[PDB]
Amino acid sequence: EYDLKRLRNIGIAAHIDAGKTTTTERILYYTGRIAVTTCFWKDHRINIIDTPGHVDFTIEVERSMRVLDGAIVVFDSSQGVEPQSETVWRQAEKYKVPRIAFANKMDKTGADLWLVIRTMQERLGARPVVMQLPIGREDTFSGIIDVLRMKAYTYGNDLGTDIREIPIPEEYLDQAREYHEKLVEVAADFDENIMLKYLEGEEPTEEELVAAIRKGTIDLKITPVFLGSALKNKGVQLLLDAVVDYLPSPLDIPPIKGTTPEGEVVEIHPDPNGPLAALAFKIMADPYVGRLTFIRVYSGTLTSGSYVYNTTKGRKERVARLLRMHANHREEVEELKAGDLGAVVGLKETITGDTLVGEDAPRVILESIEVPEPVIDVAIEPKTKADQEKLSQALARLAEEDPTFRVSTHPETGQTIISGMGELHLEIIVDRLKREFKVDANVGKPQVAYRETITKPVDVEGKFIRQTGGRGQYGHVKIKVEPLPRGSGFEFVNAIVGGVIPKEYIPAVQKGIEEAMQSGPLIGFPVVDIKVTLYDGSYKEVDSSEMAFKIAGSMAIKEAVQKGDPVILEPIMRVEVTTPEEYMGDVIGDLNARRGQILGMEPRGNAQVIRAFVPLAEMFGYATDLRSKTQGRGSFVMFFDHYQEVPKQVQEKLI
Ligand SMILES: Nc1nc2c(ncn2[C@@H]2O[C@H](COP(=O)(O)OP(=O)(O)O)[C@@H](O)[C@H]2O)c(=O)[nH]1
Ligand SMILES: [Mg+2]
Repeated sequence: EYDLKRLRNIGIAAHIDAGKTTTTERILYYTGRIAVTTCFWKDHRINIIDTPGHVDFTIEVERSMRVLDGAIVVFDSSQGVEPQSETVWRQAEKYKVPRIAFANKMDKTGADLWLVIRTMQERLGARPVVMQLPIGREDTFSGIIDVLRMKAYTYGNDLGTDIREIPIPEEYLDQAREYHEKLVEVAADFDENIMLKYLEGEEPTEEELVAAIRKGTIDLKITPVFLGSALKNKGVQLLLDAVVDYLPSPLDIPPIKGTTPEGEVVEIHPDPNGPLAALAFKIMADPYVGRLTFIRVYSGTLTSGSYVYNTTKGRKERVARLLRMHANHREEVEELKAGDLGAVVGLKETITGDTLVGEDAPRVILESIEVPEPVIDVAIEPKTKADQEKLSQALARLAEEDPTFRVSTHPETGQTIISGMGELHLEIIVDRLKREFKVDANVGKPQVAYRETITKPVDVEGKFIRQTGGRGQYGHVKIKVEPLPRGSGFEFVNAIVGGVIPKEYIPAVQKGIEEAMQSGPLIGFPVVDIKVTLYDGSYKEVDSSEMAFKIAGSMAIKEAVQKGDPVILEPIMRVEVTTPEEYMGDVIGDLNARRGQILGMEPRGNAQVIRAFVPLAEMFGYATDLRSKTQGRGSFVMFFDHYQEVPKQVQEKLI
């Protein structure tokens, strides 16, 4: 039943509209006749892993690529590797994932196989090796020639229900012999035994070839290529074969790496008997069973009805059931062994990124712990409260699956404000808002979340003394406000000596300080990184109140941040641009005019990779500035890094 060798853990990467969904639907179908979906082909368990909706989704991508072992990259035979198709490739390259390739849509007009092969060779530097030729051109496209084995299959309809092996037609007999030769010439690069047979012109054996091509695929040197039309059902069974021949099992890729509690790195082996280590990569809210938290298992066995320690978060979780999702049904299983993926039921306080271990087995983490700061805000004016009522429920329901964002109510516009770690993040949340959770609102343009703070210690005071509301009000506080090292946040001390301020009012003061740190004086963004010591004041015996000392506190914070040489803090993003070698300096220059700070350029593949420190505020609509400077071919990722005082002229320009 469970045999690692015969496990094939895959995802499908493709341009948008290239054919990922159709190809996936079609695979499921063919493996039918008897977040992570499971099926069987020729005694192999193929766990198709769902790869992000768009490639820019950078956090999900990284995580969904160490959850898979090998990938199928799908190109539109009409257009070639369309500049975003280069970008999905760079992904696989980046995460060192063994891959095959699939020239989809060989049935449409414009479908050129050779365009794909060439563009793969030239642009991506991929080393395609042709493993089949198409019999036919457009609508004429009817057959597919396996040049490894020198056979040919023909398709008697566009339904998937008539595949007959035929000899290669003599019209394609030259071309096939030609490409078989190329294949055997390649295979010999990875098998010495095949080298001494290619000399002799002694046709080596299918075992040898397949093994050789495979070794090459898995060690990231070659990229076999197959074609077909997933829509008109041709080539999807051979593509499925390909998965089982050339794509890696968990035994084939190097073991994932994990961090002990002492910052140390451990290599983590697929030994199904050894300790347990799982990584959770998606949470979903299934109707018939509640919340499913999908995991991938690296070592040991995860047994249904058992307890696992969540090393990311400190608690234990109850593994109630274990599931496998199939195309058309679910399946309860007793265990998921090392090399496998499923869903688990139970697990109240487990979220994605988190690491599940064997309870009394070594505590290791598998990702980074730090939380991306909420660096981009968006305002939404809800409809007529009839939407707010289902908005608010949804937004708080959004945070049952996602803790990487914050919800606030703006101190002085009334609006509801979402905060995230980038724009796309928010763009997809709004997507889930007006559709999935059905909500409507006047959405605002995304903006950078700045922060204020003071650069020098001050010693101010606050007085509120009025005859409002019928009675007499009075509250007097004196504070010392001093700057706190970056990222330290807030600190309050009470140092009031002896009823100088009546104990009842100290809370009211604090509230006042708190409610007024929410709007700095430079641009009305939250004050941060300061220490507030309440050290004096006065009351008037009947006139004082809570309202009074609230405002007094508030009025002294507004003073302390005006006198303290206030400065604005901006978020500084860590940027990695992937560009073809040619645009290097023409791209570096553009980063350098964004107040960037180049940290060094090493090459990845044939492309090059620049590292920088560009501030978030010099980045809005960056992707269209890359596609203008890289002939469409470049791309970039972006992560928070640190807040930095704005430079003099940017302070002035932001006021
Ligand atoms: N002509 C043709 N069209 C295809 C083929 N495969 C997919 N499509 C088209 O692609 C569209 C859906 O694309 P999809 O599979 O979702 O690609 P994705 O955007 O990468 O997920 C459908 O409208 C299909 O008409 C094919 O083999 N031939
Ligand atoms: Mg799709």
